[PDB]
Amino acid sequence: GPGMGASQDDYALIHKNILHSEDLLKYILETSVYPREHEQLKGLREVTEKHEWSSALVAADEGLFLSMLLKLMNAKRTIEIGVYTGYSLLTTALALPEDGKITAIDVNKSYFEIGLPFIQKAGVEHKINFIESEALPVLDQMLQEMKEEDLYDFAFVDADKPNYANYHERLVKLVRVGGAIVYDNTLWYGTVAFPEYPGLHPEEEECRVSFRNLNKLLAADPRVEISQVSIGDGLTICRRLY
Amino acid sequence: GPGMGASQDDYALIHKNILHSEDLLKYILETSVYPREHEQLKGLREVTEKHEWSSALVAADEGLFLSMLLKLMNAKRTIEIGVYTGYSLLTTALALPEDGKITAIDVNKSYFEIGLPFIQKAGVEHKINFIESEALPVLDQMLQEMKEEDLYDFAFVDADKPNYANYHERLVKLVRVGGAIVYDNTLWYGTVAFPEYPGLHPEEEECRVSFRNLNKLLAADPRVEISQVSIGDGLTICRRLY
Ligand SMILES: Nc1ncnc2c1ncn2[C@@H]1O[C@H](CSCC[C@H](N)C(=O)O)[C@@H](O)[C@H]1O
Ligand SMILES: Nc1ncnc2c1ncn2[C@@H]1O[C@H](CSCC[C@H](N)C(=O)O)[C@@H](O)[C@H]1O
Ligand SMILES: [Mg+2]
Ligand SMILES: [Mg+2]
Repeated sequence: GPGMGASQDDYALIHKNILHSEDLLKYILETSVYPREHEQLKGLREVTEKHEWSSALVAADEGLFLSMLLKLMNAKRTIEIGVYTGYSLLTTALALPEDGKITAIDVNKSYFEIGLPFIQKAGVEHKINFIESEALPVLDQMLQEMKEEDLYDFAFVDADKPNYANYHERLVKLVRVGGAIVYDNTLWYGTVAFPEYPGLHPEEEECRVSFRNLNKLLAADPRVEISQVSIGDGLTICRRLY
Repeated sequence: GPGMGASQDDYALIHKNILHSEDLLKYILETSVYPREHEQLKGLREVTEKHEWSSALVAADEGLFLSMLLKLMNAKRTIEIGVYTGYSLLTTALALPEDGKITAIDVNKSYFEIGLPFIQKAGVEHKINFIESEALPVLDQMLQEMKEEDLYDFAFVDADKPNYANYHERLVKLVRVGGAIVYDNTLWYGTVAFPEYPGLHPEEEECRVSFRNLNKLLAADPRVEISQVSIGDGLTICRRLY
């Protein structure tokens, strides 16, 4: 629509961190992440750092954490909403068993094709079913076709932030009981801690209010148990109770 | 020497945090933690906040995360090293199924008896086997007696920080394959990011050096896969590979 530009350069928050020490974040990456990062994940991350929407790339220390959660809960079938160049997708495919299956949804296939060569070299492309679409229609169609035996073990939500609450209503019905839903960026550069935050691009302000709404909603939702973790840009782990 | 003894008043790092601001940490606790905190946990926390070593009390948001970790991996047998007043121990007991069993080890039972009224009121004292002892002799005796049927699903290490590497050699054999070992305070107030750090208490400087060595050791240990998480004072999750 007509109006102002919504490029990455038009944002204000991209360089802000939720950790107060830039030396600490680099320590975590250099000490505990990069030595454990897959060769193809390193290649995908380095090309993505050059991309015009590099700020959306999931943090590498969060990637190792998502892989740990997948292995500890022995997830076999997952769904990812918001693929971009596919770092968390490749992280998920490497963590799942050899017969693991992933449904990856993103409106932009061109982003996915940048990281697909690294996904192929890692030899886990067969686990991924990419759907070039808006997520909400795909989710709604799934609820009409999904049976209880094929419910997802794990869901990673990382697409358009203001739509998280809408995705939530479908995903607690598409994720198995005891499964996990992980919402990315639920701390939104730390701006969620304030009733008002000046200097924001209108889209960043929308997610500040939408995440402040979502965090209250998730803390009051009886269908799930939650855990908000201050890793990366913040994330909220949801475990379905019924 | 003789006197009033050791106080956390003599430590330099008690008022530090890894997050960007105190407001961000306060937002997480009030939005995402306190409405999800068991009443007996809040009672245990509020008494412990007035104790003379309240700086060692595990963070409340980290507690909910350990609970989520125990539930997603369906842990049944766990072991805790360092109980203090028992906030993480209570968080563990409430997360495990009704037939869950915990081996809790601490040198000080007087700290544990501060929290045992809350554990009993929660109705989960039957899951706990407290052992007042130094942890290393107990673990060593476990390795001569334990069989494969008694291996632990989960281990939480939160005791004397310089002994973590020694605990690691025992716990990679006491935790089952695919089980989790979680080491607390592996970021040590952010001091691990620096090769030198001024004005630390000798014990505080002792743990900065030991944690910089342990973080390098865990990242190179081929027996486990790791994930360092910037929650609370930083923790490292280790999943046993073989
Ligand atoms: N309505 C929508 N439905 C599905 N995907 C959407 C969407 N709106 C935006 N997206 C996609 O969601 C992505 C968010 S960036 C996600 C980053 C990725 N998960 C990683 O690990 O790095 C963008 O690529 C964008 O194309
Ligand atoms: N060598 C040792 N062996 C076993 N426990 C020890 C120990 N040295 C110290 N400890 C215990 O480890 C505890 C560390 S404080 C632990 C905090 C607690 N886990 C929580 O959830 O808040 C102290 O209470 C101390 O009594
Ligand atoms: Mg994200
Ligand atoms: Mg601790």
